[PDB]
Amino acid sequence: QSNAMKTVAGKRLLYVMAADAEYGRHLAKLFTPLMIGVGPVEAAVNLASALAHLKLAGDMPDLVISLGSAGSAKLPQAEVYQVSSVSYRDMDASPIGFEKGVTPFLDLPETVELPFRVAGIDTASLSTGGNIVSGKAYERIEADMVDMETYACLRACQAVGVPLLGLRGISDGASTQHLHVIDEKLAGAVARVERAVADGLLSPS
Amino acid sequence: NAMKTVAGKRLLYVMAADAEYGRHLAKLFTPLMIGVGPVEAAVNLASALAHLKLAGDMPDLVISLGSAGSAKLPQAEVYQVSSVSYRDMDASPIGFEKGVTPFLDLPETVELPFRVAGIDTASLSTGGNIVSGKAYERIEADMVDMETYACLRACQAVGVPLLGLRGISDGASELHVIDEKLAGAVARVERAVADGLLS
Ligand SMILES: Nc1ncnc2[nH]cnc12
Ligand SMILES: Nc1ncnc2[nH]cnc12
Repeated sequence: QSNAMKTVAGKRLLYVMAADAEYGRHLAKLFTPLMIGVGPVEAAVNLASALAHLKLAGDMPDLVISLGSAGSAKLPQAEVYQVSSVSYRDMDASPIGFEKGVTPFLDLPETVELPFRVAGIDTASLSTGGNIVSGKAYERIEADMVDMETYACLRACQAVGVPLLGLRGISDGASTQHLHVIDEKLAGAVARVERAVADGLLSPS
Repeated sequence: NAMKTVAGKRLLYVMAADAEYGRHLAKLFTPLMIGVGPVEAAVNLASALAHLKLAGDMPDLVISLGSAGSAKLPQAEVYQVSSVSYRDMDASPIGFEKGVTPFLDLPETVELPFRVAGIDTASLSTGGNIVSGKAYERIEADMVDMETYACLRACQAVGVPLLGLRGISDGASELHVIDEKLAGAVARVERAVADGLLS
């Protein structure tokens, strides 16, 4: 698309979202998201294509932000969290001798740390899978919260060398349309991230 | 590069790891290494296809081959893929049919375009997990792999047809011979292409 890119303090940011349901009025003020589709395969295919188009066009983003909703039985409902680490729960190679969650012939740990921490936002570990998690298990999930996209976004970003930052509001898992609150709290978090970008969020030392 | 030309039609062979690729296959083609699992496959193939599209070029067919598990079909035999489903997809709690991706218009089971004479056919299920023992019971497809559905969506995104091929490694009530049988299947497929299968 390339018209969906937002420039903040000389840096180019790309926001990606799964479905239009999560995209509300408050977020609409901040940016225009690339619609990434639903699930790990849709997310991986769509984002890898977009990033490949942008790279060969020299149009590459400095930061990709994956944001949307998530479920949790652990975390307070209707609160926004930044993703500290992500894992892929659909991946089990254990019958052949691999630790659960680890992908063969790929040097990555089972839990992949995301590079960034923005002040003023809670952190949470995330699990990505093609299933919507409900009721029990849950207790089969080690991560704090669950989504269908982020890990697929990560592998796409790592493939082209762009860093990734996640943001997730909790829409369910205590037992929906609460997205109105999710959209407002997510916009508040986005404001803090863009400020952090201006403050040098992308930089070593 | 890794693409093979047959009768003026361009074929791209993709596999997960070294694995199922032996001497008999080596003589026929040099496969793209697509990685293991639906996420690795989708990212790597979408990237490769995007590089090939803007440089197009582009393939007229993508051949996804490698091993598969089955609790149903005989071991050490090769099957072309009649259809493919994504077993990790469950949207049912919010009302979608189990195995169906929201906002995509596709059935839970997606038929593949081509059938080649002289080769057994089977349905395929893909997911990030290795299916073993008791886990086979809830799987409706004849056999299971970790890649092909990801390949399918990657191919569909750029508008290229896909052909699956699978040897049975495990489950399989009663990797050496599989390499020989996949090679025999590939040969029949290439001949099939020379006969106008890609019309
Ligand atoms: N329960 C859930 N499981 C997976 N992804 C989700 N996104 C929002 N709620 C979810
Ligand atoms: N048993 C198995 N389960 C899943 N994918 C496979 N690919 C080959 N064998 C497999």
